[PDB]
Amino acid sequence: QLRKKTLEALSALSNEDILQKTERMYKYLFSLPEWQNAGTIAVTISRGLEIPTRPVIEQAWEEGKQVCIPKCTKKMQFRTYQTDDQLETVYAGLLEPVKTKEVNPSQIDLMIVPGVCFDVNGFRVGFGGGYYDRYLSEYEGKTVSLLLECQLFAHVPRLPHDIPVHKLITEDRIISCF
Amino acid sequence: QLRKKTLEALSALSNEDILQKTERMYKYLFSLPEWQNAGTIAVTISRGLEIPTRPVIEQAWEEGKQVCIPKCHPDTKKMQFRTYQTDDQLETVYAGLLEPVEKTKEVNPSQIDLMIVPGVCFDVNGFRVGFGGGYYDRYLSEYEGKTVSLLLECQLFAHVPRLPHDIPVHKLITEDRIISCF
Amino acid sequence: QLRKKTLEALSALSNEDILQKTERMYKYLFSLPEWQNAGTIAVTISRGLEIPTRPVIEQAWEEGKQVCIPKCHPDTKKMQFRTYQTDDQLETVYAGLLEPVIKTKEVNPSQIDLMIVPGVCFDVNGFRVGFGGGYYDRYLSEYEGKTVSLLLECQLFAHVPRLPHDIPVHKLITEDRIISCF
Repeated sequence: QLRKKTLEALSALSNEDILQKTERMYKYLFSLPEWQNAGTIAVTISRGLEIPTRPVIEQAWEEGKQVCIPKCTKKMQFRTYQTDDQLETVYAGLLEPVKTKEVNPSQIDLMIVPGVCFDVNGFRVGFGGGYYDRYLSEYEGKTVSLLLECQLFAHVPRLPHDIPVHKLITEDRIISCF
Repeated sequence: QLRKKTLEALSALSNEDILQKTERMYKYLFSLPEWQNAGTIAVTISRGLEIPTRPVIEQAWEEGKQVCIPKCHPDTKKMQFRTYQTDDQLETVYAGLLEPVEKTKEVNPSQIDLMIVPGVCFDVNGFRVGFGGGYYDRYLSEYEGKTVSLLLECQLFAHVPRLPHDIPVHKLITEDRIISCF
Repeated sequence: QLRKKTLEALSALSNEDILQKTERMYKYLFSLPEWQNAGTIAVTISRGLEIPTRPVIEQAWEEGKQVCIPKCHPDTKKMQFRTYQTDDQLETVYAGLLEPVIKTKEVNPSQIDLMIVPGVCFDVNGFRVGFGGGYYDRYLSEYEGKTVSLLLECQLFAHVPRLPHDIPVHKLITEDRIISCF
């Protein structure tokens, strides 16, 4: 029940805490070569207790690189997301991001992967969807996951199809693996 | 199998978790009569993910207790504890920048009240998975005094390989429970 | 002596920074003739604030090179390098949760091609400040092979308190440059 133990951990954190912990997280993210040399980064739109991603998309758009959000039938496809002066509105769950652009995996250079629970070896507890569990076996680029330390555990229920994320960045440090 | 699990477990912990848990761990150890009364202590210089033993040494000298660390023989499985004179360079030592130097007149097992025993894995029965070379396996068999082990809950297991002529540690101190297997 | 400074300067370095610096040191090392041409390499298992050696052992093996680590004796300045076979638990060893299993297969000096010499304080002349044992100051005196020592700039000093006795290493190598000693 790692899903339960985390919901509690994340729930205990105050808006100030999360906002203060994620700052140092983005710091690490952006300080990686994988972020600097990335011309196209893939990412989801944060929600609830999911790590906030707005500062990521905004940063990317500020450095000219292109960003594509997911649009997930256990099949998931990524499509470019042109800069809009209403990203805030979108994160407020008051607008949809709006195609012929079926952006192939090979064209994206960095994959920011979402998750609920993580392992020290890159394994994760999905949201129940099952998309990021299969899209990774189709992907072969650089993958990373931003998460709080209260989301990181010793071991996570593995599956004969589970593919680990390459890097794990937290508010305290950063971790490598496969 | 177990050694590896304890690696992932100890790695998964944040620096805050560790700092926290080990803090209550030390309080427990310092609240015990065997420690309160111990006038000379045996302990090792921790490293890596091993439970940090710096505060155990500092607290000792702070209470005017003797402190002796282990001097292992890479020769055989023979080990011997030597008195360790209070050192202002303890910090420098626990950082790998200084090897702790009265190497004369060895400290006999009898002259050692308490003895913090380090280990990688432990079962609730006081049995443990050493670092290898089983230096303690034979030392403990010739030691009669009190023996307590500091460790985190993720180092504890239902059971570990116990091959005859293995002696369990009398006390286990973790982040939660305080096992006293006799 | 002034190794206190090295302690402060080292422990002050951005944790994430040491990783980046050690990298450049590694690249400098691996593209070296004295390295690519060495069959057997002497190195040590690093710890604490010392320079991380894992990448060096891991790389030595990946290029099918022999690797030997020390197993120096106590109360004496006797150090003898012994072969260390590819260890899939290498990470467990660096975590301090498993002593490196090596058994005794002595490797004489003339059998060592390249030797990574550990140190806390260095000077541009290849002179170093050991950890205290004085094993290297005694081993290097009778080693006629190549010697290289990796280190962060905050370890290198314009000059290190020497004494009329043991020799300095042949080549220094930091995160900024490589220094050949006369």
